[PDB]
Amino acid sequence: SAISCGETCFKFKCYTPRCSCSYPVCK
Repeated sequence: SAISCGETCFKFKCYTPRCSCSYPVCK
């Protein structure tokens, strides 16, 4: 994953290249 990850992700917070918000995880 990119820099805009390294955390949890509820709904659709992550939308950065190679940082998908796969509720509830950013990957």
